[PDB]
Amino acid sequence: YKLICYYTSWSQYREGDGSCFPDAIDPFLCTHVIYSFANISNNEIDTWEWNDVTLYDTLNTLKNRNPNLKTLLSVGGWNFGPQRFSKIASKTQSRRTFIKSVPPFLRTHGFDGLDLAWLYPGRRDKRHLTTLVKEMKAEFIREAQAGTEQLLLSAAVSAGKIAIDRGYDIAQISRHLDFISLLTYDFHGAWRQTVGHHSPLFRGQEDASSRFSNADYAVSYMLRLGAPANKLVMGIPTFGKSFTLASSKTDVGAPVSGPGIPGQFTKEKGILAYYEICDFLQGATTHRFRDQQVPYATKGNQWVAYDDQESVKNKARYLKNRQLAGAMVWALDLDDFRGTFCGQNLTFPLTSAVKDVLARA
Ligand SMILES: *[C@@H]1O[C@H](CO)[C@@H](O[C@@H]2O[C@H](CO)[C@@H](O)[C@H](O)[C@H]2NC(C)=O)[C@H](O)[C@H]1NC(C)=O
Repeated sequence: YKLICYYTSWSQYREGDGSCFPDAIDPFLCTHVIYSFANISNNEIDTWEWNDVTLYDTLNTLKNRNPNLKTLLSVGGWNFGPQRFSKIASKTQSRRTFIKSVPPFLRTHGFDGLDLAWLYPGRRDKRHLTTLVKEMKAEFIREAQAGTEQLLLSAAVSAGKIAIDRGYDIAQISRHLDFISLLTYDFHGAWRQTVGHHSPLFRGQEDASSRFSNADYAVSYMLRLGAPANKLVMGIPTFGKSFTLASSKTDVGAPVSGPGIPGQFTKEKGILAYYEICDFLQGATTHRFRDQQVPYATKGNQWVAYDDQESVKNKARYLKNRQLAGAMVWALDLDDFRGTFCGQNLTFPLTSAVKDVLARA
């Protein structure tokens, strides 16, 4: 089984214990670690943070302790305008230029592959995405002729039905990608008057309008579109989404007035790292959606939808029963990486729980 873990560049700037550098990553924890967000300048892949070359080096040294560890660099991300990806891919000259610049860059900094994070191709981009994936892979095959181990190619793909039908030709890109990470944790998100969980595993006999917004549906749909199971990777979040209640109501459908207040360390409205949630729980009321199989918590006028060891182990048993290639975890830096916030002096509790299940069978 594969355990793909993302590390984000900007996590280095969080204060105090929130600060996270690649050197805090357990070499034997994941099978693949993806460094988050390289940019594109002059139509060529390029660094993002002023100290990326130093962190690339710090990350790739983990391979000295664990020889089998693979690393990849992800291009794009949320702060990268989709429009920008759209312009690169649309013109063969710009696309070829970007493609030809990747292997050398990757080889220089010691990466084993490229992860594409075009966060949301539109109806007009579908055809160019296919082209980009095909040509990129073809270039990686040619490059391997030089006697060095072929570069890996992966992509982070939306798990939203409408999004999938709009910009992805799954049957086509699946045959060129080594693996596909399903972003099965964005099924709700401060943008509609109510409270709801963003990463439910199951539909939940309760509501019906959105029978599509759960991991189970996303997975079945991909398999139906032609994506081989042995190439699918289910995303498991290590963070939570917070809301500010509009009333004293906490149950399903409770009104919302906006995202929850920022965490002491992540300082981003609507989000909380697992380690900030562990602190949040003291004095909070905990609950669990039976049907969706995920928990949530409330305190004062704050409502949090998150994942704990049990929900995460559950999602992992599930991907196993469906024979998928493995799991993807978004943000090692959002997990209790120091292991000093969540009681048990265990480092990376959420990620470890996933790893344990994957190792049982
Ligand atoms: C990534 O590279 C792009 C393009 O080289 C950067 O964007 C430019 O930033 C300058 C100064 O902020 C602007 O004058 C240009 O108009 C921008 N170009 C585009 C297409 O947006 C960007 O600064 C780089 N990213 C980072 C974080 O370094």
